[PDB]
Amino acid sequence: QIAAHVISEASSKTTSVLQWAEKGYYTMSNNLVTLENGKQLTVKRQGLYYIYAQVTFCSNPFIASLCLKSPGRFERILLRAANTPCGQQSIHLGGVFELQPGASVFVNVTDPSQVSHGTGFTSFGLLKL
Amino acid sequence: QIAAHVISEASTSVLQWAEKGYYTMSNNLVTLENGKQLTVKRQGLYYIYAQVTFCSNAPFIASLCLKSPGRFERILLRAANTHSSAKPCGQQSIHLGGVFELQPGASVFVNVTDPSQVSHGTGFTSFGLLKL
Amino acid sequence: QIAAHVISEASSKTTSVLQWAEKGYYTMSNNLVTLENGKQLTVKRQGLYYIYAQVTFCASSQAPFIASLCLKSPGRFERILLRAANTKPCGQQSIHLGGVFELQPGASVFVNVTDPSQVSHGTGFTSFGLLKL
Ligand SMILES: O=C(NCc1cccc(-c2ccccc2)c1)c1cc(-c2cc(C(=O)N[C@@H](C(=O)O)C3CCCCC3)nc(C(=O)N3CCC[C@@H]3Cn3cccc3)c2)cc(C(=O)N2CCC[C@@H]2CN2CCCC2)n1
Ligand SMILES: *[C@@H]1O[C@H](CO)[C@@H](O)[C@H](O)[C@H]1NC(C)=O
Ligand SMILES: *[C@@H]1O[C@H](CO)[C@@H](O)[C@H](O)[C@H]1NC(C)=O
Ligand SMILES: *[C@H]1O[C@H](CO)[C@@H](O)[C@H](O)[C@H]1NC(C)=O
Repeated sequence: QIAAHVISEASSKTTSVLQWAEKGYYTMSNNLVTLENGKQLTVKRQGLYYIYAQVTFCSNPFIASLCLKSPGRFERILLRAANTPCGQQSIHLGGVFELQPGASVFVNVTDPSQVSHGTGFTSFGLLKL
Repeated sequence: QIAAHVISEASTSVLQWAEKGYYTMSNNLVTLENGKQLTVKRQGLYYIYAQVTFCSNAPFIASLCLKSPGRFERILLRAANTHSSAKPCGQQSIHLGGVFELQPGASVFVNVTDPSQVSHGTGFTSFGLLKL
Repeated sequence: QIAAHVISEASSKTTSVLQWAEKGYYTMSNNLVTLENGKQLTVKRQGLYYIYAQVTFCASSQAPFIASLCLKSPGRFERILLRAANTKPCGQQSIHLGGVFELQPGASVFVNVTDPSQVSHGTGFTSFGLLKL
């Protein structure tokens, strides 16, 4: 069975792209999915994947985005959710998408500083169907 | 494995969907009828989901509905948003999901109170299911 | 495949715990999940479940409306897994709680609220379910 579940970490850099860590409660033994550069999940096998994120952030429009990338292919949106305590809320994204070997999915946000990083807060993962 | 993911269509309180872009229609055991209804072919257990985004500019209500063959339609799920009021447009995403048992020929679709407020920009609004 | 979907029923402002029924278009896939005492979803088998609920709602202050997903586990005290807290008439709003959790044999989950009187019970507005992964 092919699945990764990965957890948020403060990005350090500039971008809208969230940075993730292999801090999960499961061991992706397989390698059929990998976390590259703490930014993206890259799969090795072609398939129908259920892909998800949860993004927890502080308020005071906020948009999370699940995107798809591949060598030779500009980034492309798969999913987007908008939202309008410390104002704290959650965006959840999830869907089925067909993925090819080498493909990567990643998450990006309008404001990375607003987001809450701990385990239990912001995650991102998938599982092959 | 039987699964569908369908994309919002540039448009009628019942939302339209397109088989275009990064959509998925695993097989002929699921299909999109009239660009409006996901109709399954086999009986079983389905996670069904929907995301509606809208200018939160009475509450906006999105509903998931079921047309079983031989039976009048019923509501499956509904979500309400009270939108004060809430900026220039004030985009909001509303999601509906559940585990439902479906009959051959069963079709689900998604209803909304104000079709003019829904966002069609890429990724914002989508509909699918998968067999469990 | 182990899954549940239950429907809201009205309840007294005497408990904070919400009430559910196997009525209308519900799911109780097999004997390994049940709805106990109109109130808790109880699993016979251990493992990884995705648990979701959606509650729709409308005072002496402007204290938020708050919904809590609770876990009761054999020989354990109850604990809170998730809280959603929200800041007319009436101002109909849906709030969602959900996530994935490792449940022990005979674990029970339920939903707490602030004002059960204000929760909407019209068809499809308030719901509770789970799915073993
Ligand atoms: O948030 C989810 N959606 C976003 C969402 C939420 C709410 C609403 C919506 C929405 C979208 C559109 C419209 C409306 C609403 C979206 C979500 C999360 C997870 C999930 C999360 C995690 C994860 O928190 N994990 C851990 C970690 O690692 O720290 C745990 C944290 C604490 C407990 C133990 C570790 N773990 C797993 C999981 O199963 N994992 C983890 C990695 C491998 C292992 C499985 N495994 C074990 C042995 C071998 C393999 C799965 C799975 C799934 C998932 O599938 N759903 C979601 C429900 C149905 C579907 C079930 N199906 C069946 C096959 C595919 C889809 N949706
Ligand atoms: C969609 O259809 C239902 C059932 O046919 C109807 O009662 C309702 O008014 C509609 N739901 C919404 C949210 O507009
Ligand atoms: C809900 O959860 C527990 C019951 O065990 C309790 O700590 C909390 O006070 C409850 N919430 C409300 C609003 O009563
Ligand atoms: C991040 O990704 C897309 C793809 O390039 C970009 O268009 C968008 O502006 C960014 N996402 C958000 C949520 O701003």
